[PDB]
Amino acid sequence: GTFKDYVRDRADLNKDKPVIPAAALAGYTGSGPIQLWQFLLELLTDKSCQSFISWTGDGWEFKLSDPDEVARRWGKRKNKPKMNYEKLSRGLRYYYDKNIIHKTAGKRYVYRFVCDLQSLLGYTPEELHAMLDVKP
Amino acid sequence: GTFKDYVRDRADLNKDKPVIPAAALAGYTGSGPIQLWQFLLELLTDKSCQSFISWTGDGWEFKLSDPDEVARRWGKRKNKPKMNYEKLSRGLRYYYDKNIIHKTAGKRYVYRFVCDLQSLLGYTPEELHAMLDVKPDA
DNA sequence: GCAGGAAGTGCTTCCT
DNA sequence: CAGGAAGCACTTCCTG
Repeated sequence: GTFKDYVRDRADLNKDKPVIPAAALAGYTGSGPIQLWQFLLELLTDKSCQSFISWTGDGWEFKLSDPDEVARRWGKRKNKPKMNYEKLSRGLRYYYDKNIIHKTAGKRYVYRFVCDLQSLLGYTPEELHAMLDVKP
Repeated sequence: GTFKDYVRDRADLNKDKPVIPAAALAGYTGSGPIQLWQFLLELLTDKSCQSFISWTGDGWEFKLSDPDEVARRWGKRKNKPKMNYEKLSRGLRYYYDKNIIHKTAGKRYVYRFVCDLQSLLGYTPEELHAMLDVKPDA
């Protein structure tokens, strides 16, 4: 073990940041403004967020342990004080048809990315789970 | 001078900071995502941009001495590599009815905020001209 | 170039 | 928590 490695290891974050920052992806995609899912994706790639939202451990399956908090952030990111899970949800509903994210029937505040993320990001759920230290 | 002094002294600096940053305005008003007018307003209060965009010295009237650049920066802002004044001018054309901006008749690339920024921003056009050493056109 | 109609984009609002 | 249906602020096109 040398300083070379030390830097290498610290390279993979440890630092204080989200594996896939929304803005960045929006730039690599050129999708213009930031979209809901992109926002979430960053949430789910930042260990600091795992408290109110995280993955279930099953593929692109994730859960919103504390919606109100998520909706708080989403709204605050697009300067929308009157934001809430009620509205935020509606945004998600529009993702069903578009095949971007779907709902886990039977479970509340449980959804799953259905789009081809592995090929877009170049990361597999497990890689992410590992990096994020997902429990289940 | 104590510490707060030493702080304010060195903190007094911006040099590159625009008087009205679009995001902050969006924030204070909760207008949601940044909007083109709030954007242009940012650049007009950013001395650095006087090159391609600046005030005419009259009220809130201004000009785009170099559309193209403005277009590109704005395109960059919202991730729109295809942006150009041609499309951006469209945006601006929907403010005429919303009574936000209004194009000064008989001139090219010359519009004029017509909403009530004074009340909103707390500054008067003249105060801002001063802060930006603006030189009237003829 | 600049005034607008027209259609699409993506959430954000409203409401049944 | 769901939809259906409007809004809103542009982004893209096209016409004159």
